[PDB]
Amino acid sequence: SMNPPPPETSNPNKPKRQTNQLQYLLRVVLKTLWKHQFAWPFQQPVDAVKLNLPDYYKIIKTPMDMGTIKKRLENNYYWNAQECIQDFNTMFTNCYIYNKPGDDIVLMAEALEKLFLQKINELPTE
Ligand SMILES: CNC(=O)C(C)(C)C
Repeated sequence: SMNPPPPETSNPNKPKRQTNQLQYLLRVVLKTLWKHQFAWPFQQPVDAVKLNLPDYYKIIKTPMDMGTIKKRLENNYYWNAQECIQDFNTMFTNCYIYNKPGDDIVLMAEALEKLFLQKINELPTE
C-alpha cells in the first residue's frame, strides 16, 4: 500500500547521448503527449496512497510515467531512442495490466498511445 522510490532520472555513471532521435523524442513525442487533455494521470508516478490503490505496486513492478520520461529527456539520461521508447511502452502496458478493459484510464492511455505511434512512425534517421 505504500509508494516505492520513483524510477531514477539521474545516474552519473550511466553513459549518455544527445542524438537527433532523442531530441525528437523530447520536442515532438513527449511534448505532444504532455499537452494532451488526457495527459494528467500520466504526468507523475502513480501515488498509490493518495489514489487508494494499495495493490498497484504489488502488480506493477516496472513503474513508468511521463514525469519521469520528461526528466530523463531533459537530463540526458538516455543512450538511445530505444530506451526512451521502451519507457513509453512500459507506461502504457502498466496501465493496461493494472486496469479493467474499458476503464476511463484505459481510453486515456489509448489516446496517448495512438499519438505516440503516429510520432514514432516518423522518428528521424540518425
Ligand atoms: C496511470 N494511472 C493509472 O493507471 C491509475 C491506476 C488509474 C491511477
